[PDB]
Amino acid sequence: STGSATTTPIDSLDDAYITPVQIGTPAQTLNLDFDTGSSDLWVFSSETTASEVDGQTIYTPSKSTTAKLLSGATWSISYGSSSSGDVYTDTVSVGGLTVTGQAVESAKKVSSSFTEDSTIDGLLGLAFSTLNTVSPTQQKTFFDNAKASLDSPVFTADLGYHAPGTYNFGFIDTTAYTGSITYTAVSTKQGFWEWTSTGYAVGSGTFKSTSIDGIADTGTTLLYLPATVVSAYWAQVSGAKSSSSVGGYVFPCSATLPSFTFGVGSARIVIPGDYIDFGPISTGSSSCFGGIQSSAGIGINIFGDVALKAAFVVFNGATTPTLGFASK
Ligand SMILES: N=C(N)c1ccc(C(F)(F)F)cc1
Repeated sequence: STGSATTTPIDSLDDAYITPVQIGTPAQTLNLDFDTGSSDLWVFSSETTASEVDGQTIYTPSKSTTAKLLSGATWSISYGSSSSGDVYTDTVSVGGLTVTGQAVESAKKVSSSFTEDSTIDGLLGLAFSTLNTVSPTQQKTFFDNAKASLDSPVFTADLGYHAPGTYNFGFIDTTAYTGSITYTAVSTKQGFWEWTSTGYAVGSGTFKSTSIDGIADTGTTLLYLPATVVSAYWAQVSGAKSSSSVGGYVFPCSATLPSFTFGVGSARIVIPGDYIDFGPISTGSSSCFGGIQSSAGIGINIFGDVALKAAFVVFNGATTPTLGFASK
């Protein structure tokens, strides 16, 4: 089997992407944030504290003939945002690919940032199932459940810049990228799609060969890299500075940003400068927020949407997982 679904930015900055997901019988379609950095499929629901729902579409398990309470199971996750609740199993379909008996984690509580974002009805985790938070019986991700049935045990992320893109399951669309896909090793020890970039360049500058361990994370907006790398980038933008009050690098909105290149083995992925602009820090400001930020304090580097959207990315879930990157 295969599936293919379009993923759409939630706003004009590409702060996140939503993908329609069919849950239950008859189908209830919710728009979920596909997150390769976590492993829970959770939804706003009829059980969510009423004051914490503001415009989201909810899953109502009592209206699904295939829903079954997973007795005794609870979940709780943090991302400063958080959510928690209980668990059903139900039929879940993404882009024509159906999994029966998928754990659908129903939110009883969500933090303010979720409530405040009307466009995201929940999360669909695509990291390794070892990170799943359901207790006392850990549950599998949608991909883990589907894998055996897929034509090939892979999914791909093809995120758009200020435009829709695609998540495919079970096949690689050879028309969706240019050149070849370069594959690179993955460590699953922390539960993430963790890999090592071979270095970087800023603008038209020379490539610096240096190992940068990090995660391929569709659920993080920005590109978080070591302070040395990030300083080298922003030093090429007149007037850019790190602002403790704002919480990262800002730059004059009048700037033209340089590109940023990262290495995948001997291959190179170029992030255009425009992708690194996250717009005014507050409405009407001439100070703009940067899309490349320091990972110092996080504990891990994060190749979030800013980086991933510049590539066609293969999440290869074969017995020894790997990641593939192509230009597009
Ligand atoms: N995409 C996510 N859900 C996510 C959240 C937190 C981290 C960490 F704290 F480890 F940095 C990494 C990834």
